[PDB]
Amino acid sequence: CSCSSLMDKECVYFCHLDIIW
Repeated sequence: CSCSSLMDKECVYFCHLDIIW
């Protein structure tokens, strides 16, 4: 879990945020 900005969208799914492909 570590993205540039936690508010991003797909970069946010990488931190375990229910990725919705």
